[PDB]
Amino acid sequence: IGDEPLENYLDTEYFGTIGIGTPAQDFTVIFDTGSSNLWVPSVYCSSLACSDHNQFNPDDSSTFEATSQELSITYGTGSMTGILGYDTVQVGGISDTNQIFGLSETEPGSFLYYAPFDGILGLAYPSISASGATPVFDNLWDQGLVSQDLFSVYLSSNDDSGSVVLLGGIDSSYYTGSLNWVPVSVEGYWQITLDSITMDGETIACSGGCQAIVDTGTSLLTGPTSAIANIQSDIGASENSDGEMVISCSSIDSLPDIVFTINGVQYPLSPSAYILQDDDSCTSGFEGMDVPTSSGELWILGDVFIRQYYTVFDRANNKVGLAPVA
Repeated sequence: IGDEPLENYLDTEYFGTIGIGTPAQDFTVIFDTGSSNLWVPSVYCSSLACSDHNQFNPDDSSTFEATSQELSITYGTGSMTGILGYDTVQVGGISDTNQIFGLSETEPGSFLYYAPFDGILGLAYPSISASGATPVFDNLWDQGLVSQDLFSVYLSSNDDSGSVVLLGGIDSSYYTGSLNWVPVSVEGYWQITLDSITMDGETIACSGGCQAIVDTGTSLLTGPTSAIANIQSDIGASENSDGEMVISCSSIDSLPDIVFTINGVQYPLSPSAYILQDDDSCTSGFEGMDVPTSSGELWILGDVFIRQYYTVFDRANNKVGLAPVA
């Protein structure tokens, strides 16, 4: 059972420390269940985002094995160009050997520059892995470094400590009730079939069923522009002087619960969960973002949601187990 602590940064981003090479060079990376590749900056990249963070140095690693493969990835936030190579990665107490990861050469963009993390570590299916690059967890399994072919995730709240990624294991102390399993509709992302999104009994979106993915790499609960407008209007969201979705803080106590129905079970969201705030202003936890797929306009169960529900990713039964957090 592997244990990997995640640092909660402003309830918006969750990263952790991994080590690469011999000796081990440290990097903070985001554990993305919406990605499948692992990559960190390197001394070959001269971009501003790279000079801005830790750069991996091949020359100072004795267990490093170079490759002749180009790598490229485009995220909803930024892009990256690199090269591939083998070395030992250390994730949550485990020595992930012969692991193939990427070395940036170009991390263009403003976003990667202000980000606090050096890189990203994908936990999704190898299907969506650029360059056919064997993802980390898949490599941990193949080499029998984890007892079970699954892992669970727990995210803290209110900038707290405790966020953890359990590799090859489940831990009852994080949840209450019984885990309700949900089958994965399409293997690539951790995609699932939503049945509806209601509020006060009336269906306010995804009426008739729709697709969604459980993404830890996204802060807000995302959905098609169209549908989110309605939702926003229902909770009281408004476009202010700074292009943001704000709502009268005090309205929280008033506002009702928005319910998500997954696989026939009801998983509600408290006005305290789908509404982010500080001791100043309260922002809407929702964000409209069209994500075209062969199936349709995709929904994204981001951090807003995952904070309320301990989540298990079962690569053996290809399911997603959920249960209200502890």
